[PDB]
Amino acid sequence: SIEVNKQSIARNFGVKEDEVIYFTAGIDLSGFKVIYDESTQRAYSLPFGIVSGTTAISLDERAILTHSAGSVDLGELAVSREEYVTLPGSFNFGHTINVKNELLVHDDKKYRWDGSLPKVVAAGSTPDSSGGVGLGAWLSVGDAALRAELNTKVSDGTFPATIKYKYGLPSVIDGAIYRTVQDKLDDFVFLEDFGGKDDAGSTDNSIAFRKAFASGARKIRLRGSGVYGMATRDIELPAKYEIIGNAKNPEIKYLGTDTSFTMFTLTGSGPASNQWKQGGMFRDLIISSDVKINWMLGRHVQNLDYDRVFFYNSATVLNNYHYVNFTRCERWGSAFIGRADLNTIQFISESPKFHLCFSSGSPIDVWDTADLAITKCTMFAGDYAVRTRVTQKQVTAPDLFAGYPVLITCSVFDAVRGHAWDLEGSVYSTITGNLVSAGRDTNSHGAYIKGGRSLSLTGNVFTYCGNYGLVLEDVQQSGFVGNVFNGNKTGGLGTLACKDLSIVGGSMGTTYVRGGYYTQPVGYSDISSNSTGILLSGVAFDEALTTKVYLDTSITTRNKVINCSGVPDTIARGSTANRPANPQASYQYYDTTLGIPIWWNSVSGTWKNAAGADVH
Amino acid sequence: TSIEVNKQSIARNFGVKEDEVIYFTAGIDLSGFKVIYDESTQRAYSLPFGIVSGTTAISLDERAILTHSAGSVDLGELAVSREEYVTLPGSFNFGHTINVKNELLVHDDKKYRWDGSLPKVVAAGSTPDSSGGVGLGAWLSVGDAALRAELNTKVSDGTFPATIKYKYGLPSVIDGAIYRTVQDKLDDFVFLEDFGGKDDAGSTDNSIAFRKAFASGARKIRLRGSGVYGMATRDIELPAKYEIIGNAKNPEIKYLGTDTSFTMFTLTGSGPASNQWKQGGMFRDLIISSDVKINWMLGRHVQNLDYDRVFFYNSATVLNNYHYVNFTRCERWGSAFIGRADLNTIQFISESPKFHLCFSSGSPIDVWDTADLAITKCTMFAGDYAVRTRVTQKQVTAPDLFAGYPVLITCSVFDAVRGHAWDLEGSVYSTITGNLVSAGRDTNSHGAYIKGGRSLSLTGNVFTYCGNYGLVLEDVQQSGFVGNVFNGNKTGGLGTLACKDLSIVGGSMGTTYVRGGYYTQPVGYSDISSNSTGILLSGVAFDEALTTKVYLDTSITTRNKVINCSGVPDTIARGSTANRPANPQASYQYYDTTLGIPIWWNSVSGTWKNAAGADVHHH
Amino acid sequence: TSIEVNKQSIARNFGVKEDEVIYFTAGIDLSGFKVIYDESTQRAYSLPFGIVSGTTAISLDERAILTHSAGSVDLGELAVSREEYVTLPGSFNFGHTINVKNELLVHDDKKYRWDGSLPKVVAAGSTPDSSGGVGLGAWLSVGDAALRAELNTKVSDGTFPATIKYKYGLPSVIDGAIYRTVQDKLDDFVFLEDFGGKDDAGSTDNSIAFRKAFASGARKIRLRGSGVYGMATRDIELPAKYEIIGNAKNPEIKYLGTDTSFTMFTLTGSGPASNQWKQGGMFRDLIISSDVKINWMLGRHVQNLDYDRVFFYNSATVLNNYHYVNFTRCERWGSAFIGRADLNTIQFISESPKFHLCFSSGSPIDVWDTADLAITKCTMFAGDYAVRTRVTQKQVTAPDLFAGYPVLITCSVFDAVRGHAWDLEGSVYSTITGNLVSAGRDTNSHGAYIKGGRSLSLTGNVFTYCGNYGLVLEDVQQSGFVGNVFNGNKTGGLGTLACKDLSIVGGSMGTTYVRGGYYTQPVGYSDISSNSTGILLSGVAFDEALTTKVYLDTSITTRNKVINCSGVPDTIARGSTANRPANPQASYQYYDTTLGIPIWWNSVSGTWKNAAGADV
Ligand SMILES: [Cl-]
Ligand SMILES: [Cl-]
Ligand SMILES: [Cl-]
Ligand SMILES: [Cl-]
Ligand SMILES: [Cl-]
Ligand SMILES: [Cl-]
Ligand SMILES: [Mg+2]
Ligand code: NA
Ligand code: NA
Ligand code: NA
Repeated sequence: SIEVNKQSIARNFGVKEDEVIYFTAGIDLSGFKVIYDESTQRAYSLPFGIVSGTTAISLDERAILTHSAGSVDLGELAVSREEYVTLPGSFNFGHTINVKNELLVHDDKKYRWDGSLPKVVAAGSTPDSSGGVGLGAWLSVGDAALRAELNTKVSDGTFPATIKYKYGLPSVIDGAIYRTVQDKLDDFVFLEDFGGKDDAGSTDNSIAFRKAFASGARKIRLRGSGVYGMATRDIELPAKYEIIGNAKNPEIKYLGTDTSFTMFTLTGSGPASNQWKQGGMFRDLIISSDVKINWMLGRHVQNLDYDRVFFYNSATVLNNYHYVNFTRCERWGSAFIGRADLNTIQFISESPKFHLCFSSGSPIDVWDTADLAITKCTMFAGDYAVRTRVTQKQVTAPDLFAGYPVLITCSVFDAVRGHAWDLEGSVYSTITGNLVSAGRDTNSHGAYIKGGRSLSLTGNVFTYCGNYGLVLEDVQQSGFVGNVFNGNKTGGLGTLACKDLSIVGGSMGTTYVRGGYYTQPVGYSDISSNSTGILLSGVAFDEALTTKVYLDTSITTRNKVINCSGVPDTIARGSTANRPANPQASYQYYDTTLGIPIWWNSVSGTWKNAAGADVH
Repeated sequence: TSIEVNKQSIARNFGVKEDEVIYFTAGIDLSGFKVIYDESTQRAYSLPFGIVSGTTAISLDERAILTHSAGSVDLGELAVSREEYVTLPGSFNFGHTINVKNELLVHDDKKYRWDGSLPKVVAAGSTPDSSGGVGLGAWLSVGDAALRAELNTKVSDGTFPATIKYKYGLPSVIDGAIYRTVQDKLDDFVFLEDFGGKDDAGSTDNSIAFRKAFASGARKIRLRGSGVYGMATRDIELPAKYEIIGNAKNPEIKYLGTDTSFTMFTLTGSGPASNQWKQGGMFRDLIISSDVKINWMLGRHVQNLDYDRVFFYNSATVLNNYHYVNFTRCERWGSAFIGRADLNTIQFISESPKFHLCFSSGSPIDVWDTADLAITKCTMFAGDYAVRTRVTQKQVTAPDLFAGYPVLITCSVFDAVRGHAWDLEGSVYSTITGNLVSAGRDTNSHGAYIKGGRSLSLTGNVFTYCGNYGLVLEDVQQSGFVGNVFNGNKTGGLGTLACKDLSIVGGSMGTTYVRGGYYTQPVGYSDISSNSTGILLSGVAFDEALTTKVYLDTSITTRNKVINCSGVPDTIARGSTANRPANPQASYQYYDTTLGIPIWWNSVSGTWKNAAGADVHHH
Repeated sequence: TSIEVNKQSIARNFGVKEDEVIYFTAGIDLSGFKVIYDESTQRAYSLPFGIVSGTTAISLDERAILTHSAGSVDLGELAVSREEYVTLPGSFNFGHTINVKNELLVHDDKKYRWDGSLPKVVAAGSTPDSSGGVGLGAWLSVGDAALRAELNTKVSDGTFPATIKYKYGLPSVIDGAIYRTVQDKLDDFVFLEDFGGKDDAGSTDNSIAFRKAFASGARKIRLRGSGVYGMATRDIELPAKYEIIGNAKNPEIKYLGTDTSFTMFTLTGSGPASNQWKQGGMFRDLIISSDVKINWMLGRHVQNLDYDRVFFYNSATVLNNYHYVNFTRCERWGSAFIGRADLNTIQFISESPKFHLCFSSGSPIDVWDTADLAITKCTMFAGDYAVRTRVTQKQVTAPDLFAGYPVLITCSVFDAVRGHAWDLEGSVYSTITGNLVSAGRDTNSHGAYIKGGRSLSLTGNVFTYCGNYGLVLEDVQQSGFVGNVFNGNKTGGLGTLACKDLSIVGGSMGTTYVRGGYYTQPVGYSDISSNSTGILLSGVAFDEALTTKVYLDTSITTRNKVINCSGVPDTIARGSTANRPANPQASYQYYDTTLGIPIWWNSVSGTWKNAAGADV
């Protein structure tokens, strides 16, 4: 019966029986709310835009209702009103869609087709394999689909890029732009983002660094407070890295037993300045190893920084390096090794600098390096503190000597087993205001300069050293003013084969201050009596010193003492044959052949005695 | 039976039994049934649970309120609770009346119900917002299309982060941790990118991004990129206490134009007094660059500025009336520091620009009217000069004799500078200690030149391979020069012009022929124009091969005197009988060139005697 | 028939054709039909697609399990997959029995289906959580109301960030990047605000926020705000290796009360030994302040503390038994540093407080029993004094003669201090180089005062316009003073009291009348009480206008001796026969005032000779 069918259709759409009609080519649609196609057995809501007299024309399988007025897609209107038919079966069985309001199930979720009809779906299809999802293709419909899509997006990583973010909302801030939460979160990189974990050896964080750097990331932070094990050697750093610890809590640590293991490399492409790789910063972290390693190897590099780094058994090795700063670092069993033989052009490295560092058992060993500078540092114990060497050495006339400057200022060197300073090839150096107490364990000088030229060593204190406080060997044309040499085992200041040095002011002796000293037996000694041009002026010697000065001050040596306490001013004296050849006017000479003083008279051009008589 | 057929199709619709559907009729017992039908309205509604036997139907209105024996029930309300709805034929656009709570009206392919009082009339061309809004007591959206559109809107319009509650550490419960929003937590940091910044090499004007970020109240601003942030709008005023942080020295803030008068940033106090100086801030870990030479920052009436790990390229820093500025771990290429004080109309002095651990190439430091410039542990290479000081007000009035200010230069290296490494005018109370200077070769200039100096100390420096003298002092007085080395300079080691009361002690002069460069220095110390007085040389170790070790007039009236300088005569007391000193110290020894003998002043006899103790003739 | 009619009604509901609906009857061929009807339960169900011809029906139970000749199918499960549901009468609160997977039961205007064993009896008064829970195998929410409510709860209850998966760089696929959660990524950083901190000027007690933040294990804590964070609970103990980071020096951590005994933070080791010292941390980029004077931090038994770009106001730092502490780029206003060591019951010493690039006004540095205080590149203005050192344990036993410690003061400026710039007691091995001092004018005090000094060097400093002497040395021995300038001081340049064996070399004294302030200095160098010995002046350039250049007893027994100081006579060896030196070097020259002649020593004969060679 048509009446009962119209009636149950009315119940479905929530309308009145009076308001339903069968499509019939020639009816006045006006007034009806729902139309029924008896051929397809589908019902459709009618557009509110229906005027009396508009009569049917043709109603097709696509539910396109052609009437007198114009035409209407009843399927499209049905989607608009969320009035759907869920087809039997599924994408897997396949089916054909003819109307915009037909749904097809895939995996317990429904889809409608937004493209051209009819749409045939072959058996074994999925929405993706049959047009994909989007405007003009498959669009998901309904509860199950929305739930799955939300669960999937939240759980698969895609959600943060779909959330728009703007700084300061809900406040409207002039100039703030829309970004995504993904973008904003990506403003920072932690090692953890690349699988890093401070789990004390379970994770190989070497690979996390490698991957992080390969992504283009440069500034990498450590979240943890524990030990990040490193197990793959020779990770190459990118130019201008910055690795940031969590407030000096976490360690980047090698936990193995291979002393050849190296954590990181930094490598330029060749020896010239345009080939040096730009370094970066390590800060606020511990670099450590249970065995001694060279933790980083830099070759052909410039502008490296380490700030607030704690190094444990981890030596830094650089070869052909240019400007490196260690600031506020703590170095335990962790040497600095600088070389330049890879610089095949000039055979030089430049400016390793240490500021506000503390070191224990951590020597600084630089060869063929210009302008090593150490300022406001404390170095404790170790075999030695500072060593310099020159491996070129062999000069060609008119050059007479090869070497480089160090600058060492207001630093403390204490309880070093050997020399605090073992400086070979020191040229134009300035060494000012330091405290040195070293060498006791090996009966070594506190400081030893072998091969020095044109340098200044000013205002330093050498105390309680294992031999001399300071020994100068093969040093020329250099100044030593205001230095104190106290309580040293064998002597204060010693020279060997030096030439043209000034030793001015300061003081030598023993002051017996609580905390350690020897009774120093010698002040200044030219130990092998073979220096010339050594000038001592104004030095305050402790009267109790057994030997204040040992120095040959005979007339041809050019060695001379003036106003040094407990030592006479050098007197020109000698035999008649050793009278000077070109004396200044009124020159006074004590003639040991005659046993009298004599004076050079420049007008007569003769030596005379005190009574005015010519001698000779 | 048509009633029965209708009852049946309704039972199918609700999933109930056929006999559980009842028509409304006044008086009928409602117990047991599940669904009631209104024959007038032609609507069905689920009945509420628990209608006990005896309850009889009384009335049912167009709003689907059912009245019965034991009370009443809003069947529209019940239907909403069970998500049992009717979608009316219209839309908000054609207009409709809403009579019951479970009727839905379509707006833009989405459904809404009315949560207000009923009936609800809706004129054509209405919307949920125009007809009472959306929320409790008004329109509430219902169903799939609505929820999908609202979620899409929410997620895409920026409001979502503020709705997500966040607490640090969850799901762990951390004592003291508070609830915030994701929005809040994300806003804890500001990147230039948040205000439109982009390192796209000139497409974006990042000057505006800085201006907008600062105006928001942001102070600490980070750069995310590794490329070039182009700057195209001049004179962006910095707030007090900014911090601009680059991405590990990778990105550049760069001027790409051709106007050499462009300036990126200004920092400007409100006047010249200390409580009016604007508090500066920090630039760190980045490159400040320009293709043409510019003054990239101009500070006027400012205090407490820091630059740390900044690489400057063609970018000069210009400050006028400034107080305490630090450059630390900077790399300065073609990038001058220019300090002035004429805007300080109170004292006309600026204070304490300080450089530490810097490397400079072609980047002079040029300060006028500035007290306590300090350079420590720095390297300066090339350039026209490295350090220049000047005093504008060379205007003193007696009893004042001189005007100037101190510099402190310590353990720094100045190398291959084309002119003077140090060009110091008006240098007073300065300390210059432990430095290396090799400068002036390209222009035949002194390594260092002090013109107008008072009461200063220059100690333990090395001047080597300089283009004229290592160091020249002109109009310097009451100053000490101890332990300095002067090696292999073109013309001489140390020179004086019109100086007074200087001590030159120790150190050494000569040439040591070290591989890397030197001249054969022909002169040690020279009083170049023979017009200085009170110049005291003591204990200086001269290379014997020096042609002229000392050039100095040591006659009695000059007060110039030499003692223990190798290869140089000591200044001896000597002269004619007429020139015997008038008030000699006790036992004074004088070589009398008239007599050709030494004589001694005896303070007891009050006479000059020879060595035999006889008085010499003396009127 | 009514069966025909019911089938038609059902067909409309499912959107199928009338002949595609079938009643379950045992034995029927099921193929071809789309919907089946159970006439007993009066429920309809979609049939699964593709039942093959000849598949005959066996049974259909109250669970809607359809058993047939080829197998069985759960039509309830299929209904769920197609979102074809029945909403039961009633609710969880009234109770019900669930028999089929596609039955829904309402609770709180939301629907649930049962995913567990059927049937499921729900007792009256139930809720989903009370009647089995929500999740797989239990209750599962269905539909619009439920989903809306669940979305609102999940965003608002704090659990959402941990549910959102995150990976760095998406949608780009970055090798090595791992999945984390948004919660994890946000938790990478800690602000004080996360623990309730607020810069609301006293309303919030931020002391407690810090306590809670550190108790969580967090170490690096950031301040978001630019205002005042009030602190109201005293003695918050810092963890080891904290880092507190201000917002670019804008915010203040401030005490707003009136109790001068209030202390913000403590850092406390477990005892005096090196393995018991607590590792400190960093404060940076912030203001520490109080309206009344307080000791804002108290450190006891501590090592490795840093303060960088901190502005201190009325806030003294007090450390007792401390080892290595750095203040860099700090501004100190009315904010003393107080260093002590009496809590070190082992050695009674503290070590290496260091100041670099600091500015201070009215903020003295007062350290007792402390080795190696170092001040470099600093400026100190005003205050009662700038730098003070003291020794508590002054008494010594033979062979010790003296107790004290080094200070290192380099290239720093001390100006307009009311009393002494430097008040140094027990100064041993100190190096004081390249400083500028102008102090004491307000109290007629010396610019610098060293009382008890040994084996130290003071080089290349300038002392100008001080309130008495530029520098006074009292009880100083075996020390060097080279290249210093003493200008324009009220009473004198350099003074000594009870000293022994000092060298004073070069530099200059006088007044240069430079605009900006000076006195007319009346005295150069003075041995003020005429009781020092072994004082050696060499090469000092004195202003000719000085009224008294040198005040010093240079008689033969005092070992005091002047050479080449302008305007001062050179010291001549002279005196009575009784005071002739015993056994001096050969040809030593002495003016014998008893005989009124010079005489020369002949070492071999052990006799004095006159200039004619005769014994005297
Ligand atoms: Cl990062
Ligand atoms: Cl690699
Ligand atoms: Cl003569
Ligand atoms: Cl602006
Ligand atoms: Cl006499
Ligand atoms: Cl606590
Ligand atoms: Mg129906
Ligand atoms: Na290796
Ligand atoms: Na307290
Ligand atoms: Na007295």
